[PDB]
Amino acid sequence: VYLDRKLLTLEDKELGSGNFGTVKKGYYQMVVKTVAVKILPALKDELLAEANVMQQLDNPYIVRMIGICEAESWMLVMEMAELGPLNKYLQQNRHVKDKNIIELVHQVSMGMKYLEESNFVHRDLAARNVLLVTQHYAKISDFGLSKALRADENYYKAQTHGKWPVKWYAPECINYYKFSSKSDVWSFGVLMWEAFSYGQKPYRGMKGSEVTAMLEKGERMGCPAGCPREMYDLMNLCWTYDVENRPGFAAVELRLRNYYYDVVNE
Repeated sequence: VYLDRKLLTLEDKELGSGNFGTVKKGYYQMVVKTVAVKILPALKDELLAEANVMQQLDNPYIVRMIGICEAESWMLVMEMAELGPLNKYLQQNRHVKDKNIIELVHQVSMGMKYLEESNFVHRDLAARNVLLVTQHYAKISDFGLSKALRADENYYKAQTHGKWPVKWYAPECINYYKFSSKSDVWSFGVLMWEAFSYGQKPYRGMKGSEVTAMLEKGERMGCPAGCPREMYDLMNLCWTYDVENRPGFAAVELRLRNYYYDVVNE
């Protein structure tokens, strides 16, 4: 968990950015391991809570944390996903096949099912935060807003409105500041829409308040060009307004699993 600055080599190749600072490529002497390194009072605590979350997670479809390091700045060292964010990948690879997209989103649902079973809420589940190891292997990243649910609660209640990916959030998150695995299922439906639309932003041209209003009229994003009906149906089921009737990830993962090898068989 605590790592040696001596065994880390940072390259000059930036992989990400944000309010936190920067994400750079690097090498860690184990064989050496190629790593993505998140480099940074508020920030440090957020970084440490993130690391403390990833450390508890063990699944093939979640990005693994190598550990943390206090050098020049606080730094969080993760496994590298060489093909990078899913949205960018699909934007520059417009010919990826439909079967292939189904395979990737099914993988993310296997990861989220695990997260659900582990009682963690992700709270930033978007195509940008799905990283490709190869063309056929997706992992979930960015646990910076994520929460371990208390043993007696099925949701996390935020005290104030943070800096939030509002177009990926469910009505109970916007309205009640309440975040559950089911809230992540809503996010998942948007992420699926992004994937089948080859990395286009959702609710394009629209402010957060206009999205809220659209969602309130019972309106929903249209079906992406070339997107299978069964997958748009699943999207729409993820966008069930009422948290109580919206599926969980076990249900969502099974739907995808089944449809995926219907297709694989075709």
